[PDB]
Amino acid sequence: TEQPNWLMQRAQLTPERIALIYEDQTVTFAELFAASKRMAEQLAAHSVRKGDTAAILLQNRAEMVYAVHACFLLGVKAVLLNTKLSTHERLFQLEDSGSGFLLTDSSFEKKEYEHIVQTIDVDELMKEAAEEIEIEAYMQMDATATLMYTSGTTGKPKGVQQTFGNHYFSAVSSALNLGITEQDRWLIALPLFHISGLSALFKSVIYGMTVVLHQRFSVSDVLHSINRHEVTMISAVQTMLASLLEETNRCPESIRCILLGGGPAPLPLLEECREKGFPVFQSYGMTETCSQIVTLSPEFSMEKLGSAGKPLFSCEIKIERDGQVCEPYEHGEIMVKGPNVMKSYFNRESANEASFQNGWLKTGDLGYLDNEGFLYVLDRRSDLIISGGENIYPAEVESVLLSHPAVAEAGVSGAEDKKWGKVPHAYLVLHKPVSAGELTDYCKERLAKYKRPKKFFVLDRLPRNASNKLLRNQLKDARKGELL
Amino acid sequence: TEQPNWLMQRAQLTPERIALIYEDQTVTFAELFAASKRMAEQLAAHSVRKGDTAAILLQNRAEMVYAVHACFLLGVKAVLLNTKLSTHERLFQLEDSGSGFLLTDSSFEKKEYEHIVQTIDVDELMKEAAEEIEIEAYMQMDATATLMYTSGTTGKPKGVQQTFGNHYFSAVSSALNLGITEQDRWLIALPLFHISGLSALFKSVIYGMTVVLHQRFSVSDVLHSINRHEVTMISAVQTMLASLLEETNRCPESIRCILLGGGPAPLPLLEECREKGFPVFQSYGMTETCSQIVTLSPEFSMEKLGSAGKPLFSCEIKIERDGQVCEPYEHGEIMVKGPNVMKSYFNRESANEASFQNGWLKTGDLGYLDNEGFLYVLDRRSDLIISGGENIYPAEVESVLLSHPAVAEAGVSGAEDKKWGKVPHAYLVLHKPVSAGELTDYCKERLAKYKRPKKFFVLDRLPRNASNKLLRNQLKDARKGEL
Ligand SMILES: CC(C)(COP(=O)(O)OP(=O)(O)OC[C@H]1O[C@@H](n2cnc3c(N)ncnc32)[C@H](O)[C@@H]1OP(=O)(O)O)[C@@H](O)C(=O)NCCC(=O)NCCNC(=O)CCC(=O)c1ccccc1C(=O)O
Ligand SMILES: CC(C)(COP(=O)(O)OP(=O)(O)OC[C@H]1O[C@@H](n2cnc3c(N)ncnc32)[C@H](O)[C@@H]1OP(=O)(O)O)[C@@H](O)C(=O)NCCC(=O)NCCNC(=O)CCC(=O)c1ccccc1C(=O)O
Ligand SMILES: Nc1ncnc2c1ncn2[C@@H]1O[C@H](COP(=O)(O)O)[C@@H](O)[C@H]1O
Ligand SMILES: Nc1ncnc2c1ncn2[C@@H]1O[C@H](COP(=O)(O)O)[C@@H](O)[C@H]1O
Ligand SMILES: [Ca+2]
Ligand SMILES: [Ca+2]
Ligand SMILES: [Mg+2]
Ligand SMILES: [Mg+2]
Ligand SMILES: [Mg+2]
Ligand SMILES: [Mg+2]
Ligand SMILES: [Mg+2]
Ligand SMILES: [Mg+2]
Ligand SMILES: [Mg+2]
Ligand SMILES: [Mg+2]
Ligand SMILES: [Mg+2]
Ligand SMILES: [Mg+2]
Ligand SMILES: [Mg+2]
Ligand SMILES: [Mg+2]
Ligand code: NA
Ligand code: NA
Ligand code: NA
Ligand code: NA
Ligand code: NA
Ligand code: NA
Ligand code: NA
Ligand code: NA
Ligand code: NA
Ligand code: NA
Ligand code: NA
Ligand code: NA
Ligand code: NA
Repeated sequence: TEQPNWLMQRAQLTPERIALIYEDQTVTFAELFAASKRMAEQLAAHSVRKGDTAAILLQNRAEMVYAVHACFLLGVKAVLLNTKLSTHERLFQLEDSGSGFLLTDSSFEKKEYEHIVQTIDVDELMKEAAEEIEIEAYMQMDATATLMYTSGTTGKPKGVQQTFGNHYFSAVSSALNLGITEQDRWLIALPLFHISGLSALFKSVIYGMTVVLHQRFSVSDVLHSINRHEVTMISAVQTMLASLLEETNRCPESIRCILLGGGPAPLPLLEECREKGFPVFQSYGMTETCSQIVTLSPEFSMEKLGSAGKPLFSCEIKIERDGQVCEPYEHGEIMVKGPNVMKSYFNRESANEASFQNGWLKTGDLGYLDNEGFLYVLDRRSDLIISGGENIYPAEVESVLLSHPAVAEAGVSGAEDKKWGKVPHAYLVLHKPVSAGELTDYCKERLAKYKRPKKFFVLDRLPRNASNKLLRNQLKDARKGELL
Repeated sequence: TEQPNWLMQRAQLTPERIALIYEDQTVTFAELFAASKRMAEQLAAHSVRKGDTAAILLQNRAEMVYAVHACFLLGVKAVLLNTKLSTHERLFQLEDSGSGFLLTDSSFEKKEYEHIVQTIDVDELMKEAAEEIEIEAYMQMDATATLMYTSGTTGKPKGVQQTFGNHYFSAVSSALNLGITEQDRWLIALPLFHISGLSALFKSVIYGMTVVLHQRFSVSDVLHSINRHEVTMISAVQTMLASLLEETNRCPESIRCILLGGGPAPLPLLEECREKGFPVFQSYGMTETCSQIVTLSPEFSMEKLGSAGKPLFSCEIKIERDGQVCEPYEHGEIMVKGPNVMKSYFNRESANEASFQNGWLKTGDLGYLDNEGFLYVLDRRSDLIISGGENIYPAEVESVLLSHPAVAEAGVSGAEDKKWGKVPHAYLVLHKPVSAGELTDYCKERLAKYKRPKKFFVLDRLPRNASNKLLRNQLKDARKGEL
């Protein structure tokens, strides 16, 4: 039911191995444990207690890694907050999560949250003297470690409860797939508040593996960093891979694995990677599976071009239509099972009842398996738009648009975008005139920037079925004029 | 609480990868699943059912690997029987384990067991037709998978219940320690009825890693096999490692890990290996921990010469004397904890209550930790003698000798042996005269060969304490040889 705290044990086993490279900082596992314990002590001095919930609002930096591990050492659930969210969106997640604290810095406006949580500046925190404490030396496998918000298919996002067990089994299953060696170093230049970034921190302490952390994604900085630090592994979404290939015709020699996730990739991009020797491992995974659950090796990437691969060891996938398992090549809903699959959504009784069926999690994605068991994900959802690896839920954007007094009806669907894959376009029935710039300013207060419509259209009515349900995939074809 | 059956999932993921190389013949993971399922179907025809217990009595053969997996596919607990045991010793284990079946072959005299269990000849079995069955597609993590007998400190061995989860976590913790890559291949020339050998079969399906299987250990054959099959990992006890160093000064280029376990190694052997480039990983582990739980990397093998190393990831160790915490360098009993530690001894209420203390397992070994947490095991037990990696329990050998009519008292202690490490010597007080030859003939029927006393001594009395309990460490003084 319990394991020794991974950072504590890692520091005991290999104290001088490098845990973290960030800018001009190198942090050993010993140093990482010491800094996380110290930050835990300082958090306890600000009244944080075992069983509490603390939200983290930070850009990628060493202090963010300290904060996550400090929470674990205190027995505190960590809520990772997307830094691009508006105040409005963050407030809901702070309240819904039951957070009592917000750990952030001066680059965010802490005063807007003071009425709901105690705000703590991590940089001021680390300057304070505090009494030493006895850390939580064990992680309970079934305890919720981290909460991440996703799947706002009805308008409001859901908090995914990711257990210590989930994170352990994710890391172990990935190691069994990719192999692990002492020379491996993993470069993370995508947000630590996504499980794409955060999972590398757990791989780091479980494997004893250096993570090279970047705050932002810059292709040239990433190429220099790979060279300087002999990076062997890197995670990416397809926009990042596309940017890498636009910069260089050759993959750095030390790279043995580019873990590609977070949405569909254009097939010409994957073919170019294979042609030019980029070792791309396409994968299928989500917040709810604590990162990858199906992954595709480069050796099959052209024979199975279009496939996400096979389930990781200990994990399972099946395709069902209305409760009937599908034959090979028959389309249906992707359902997943494994020790990396989340406990449940936080305080979403109805969603949990709907989403789980006899141990299996319904993903909401459509796909099929071929005759060898390889998964093919079909880009068919209209309740989800993926832009640069960021999920956008039409229901959330539509809810904001509908709240405007001039808007009578609202539909949002994804338009093709060469750089981002898909971007949201808005389709509106108006009571009164309103400009695109007016609505954009209105969305700016309520939506992260990547969620705001890139184009607006005005219609007399929206396409709906006999039950009055919006048919989002039919919005692009309706009679409309562009709204200026 | 459950995982897909490891062999079934591995065959789904990498069907054409080589699972097993035996007599230089190859079995893919697809072929291994097919053969294990076929054997499971044939066992079901013989009325083996989910929840039964089946004992396995086989030398290292491909069919033994099939039998273990077939048991899992049927939901049947597998009791691994030591093939060197006398019929007498095996009958105790068949009855104590609750086995309903014995899977063996014609190299053993199955007729001796048919009054306790239904005996099945694996070779005759594989020739039979059988209906298809629905296999157990899942392994329950806390269900007992295998039983192995050990720790006969009271005079009879105890069956260690090893769960599927125990074996999974052993394999995962070892991979995190050693690293894993697609090119790894592991050679097993150790008995599969010990966890030293058997654990490689679970590593094989969890990692997708070939096991090169030898029925016996001969240094020449092992060296040729390593080079023929590009073996990168090998398991050894110190007698095997010493034999290797006698036949070659150069470690084969492909070997990256020699996992050494099963008892103390002579320090000059460890020094010579590192001097000559043999990548020896000393380890401390036992049946009760489903193989290694502490291991020492070659980078520390000189600075920490004499150490067993540090605990594997997820595992813990502490040193306690009389229930009190021991500071670094203070001697005490080694206690271990982790997800690879056994469920319990089977039907040994008193031993389980004594051996487990607040989630920790008492090992019966003495040791200390240095100031960096490295474990030093102190060779001080007199209730256990290790001969070529085989555990021998003085209490068991003494019980056999005591049962002889001419023997009034018996004490057994370990004598130094250049080849085996320690061998048992017997110290006797006799009612009537009896020769060493007569006593050896009597022991042949009741003890595996390596347990039989290599020398016999006669005494008027044995060293005892106030409570009249034998003091085995004092036996060596003093006596005359019995011929
Ligand atoms: C793609 C990223 C890196 C782009 O950010 P960046 O700012 O560097 O882009 P630039 O080219 O420099 O231009 C900046 C302009 O572009 C706007 N912008 C930035 N991001 C977006 C966006 N997503 N959509 C639309 N616009 C965007 C900026 O506002 C700016 O605009 P201007 O002011 O100039 O007009 C960055 O977006 C990024 O990091 N994306 C990745 C997020 C992510 O990690 N998603 C994965 C989430 N899914 C999971 O975590 C589960 C699956 C998973 O675990 C995984 C995923 C990937 C890889 C591995 C795994 C795994 O299983 O381990
Ligand atoms: C040492 C071995 C290989 C010697 O056997 P072998 O038959 O090859 O010896 P020879 O010299 O060739 O034979 C001549 C005669 O020698 C007699 N004999 C054989 N063995 C012994 C013995 N142990 N003691 C005394 N005499 C012996 C025979 O009578 C033979 O006569 P013939 O009949 O041939 O004419 C062999 O004994 C061996 O394989 N030993 C190892 C057994 C073992 O696996 N022990 C480990 C048990 N412990 C564990 O499993 C837990 C720890 C663990 O898991 C581990 C252990 C080691 C490595 C790794 C791990 C791990 O953690 O994964
Ligand atoms: N290889 C892939 N192909 C297509 N879609 C993907 C792939 N990997 C992930 N996705 C999508 O990304 C989503 C992840 O959402 P989340 O992790 O909840 O932010 C999944 O539910 C899929 O819809
Ligand atoms: N590195 C080591 N040094 C000393 N003794 C060991 C070592 N590894 C294993 N052992 C012994 O082997 C025993 C395990 O035997 P078993 O119960 O048959 O697995 C332990 O209790 C120890 O006495
Ligand atoms: Ca599963
Ligand atoms: Ca094992
Ligand atoms: Mg995420
Ligand atoms: Mg950029
Ligand atoms: Mg309105
Ligand atoms: Mg109105
Ligand atoms: Mg073959
Ligand atoms: Mg089971
Ligand atoms: Mg013992
Ligand atoms: Mg031999
Ligand atoms: Mg355990
Ligand atoms: Mg158990
Ligand atoms: Mg009881
Ligand atoms: Mg007698
Ligand atoms: Na530092
Ligand atoms: Na606490
Ligand atoms: Na270079
Ligand atoms: Na078909
Ligand atoms: Na199809
Ligand atoms: Na669904
Ligand atoms: Na797209
Ligand atoms: Na119109
Ligand atoms: Na045989
Ligand atoms: Na199956
Ligand atoms: Na009992
Ligand atoms: Na007890
Ligand atoms: Na006695």
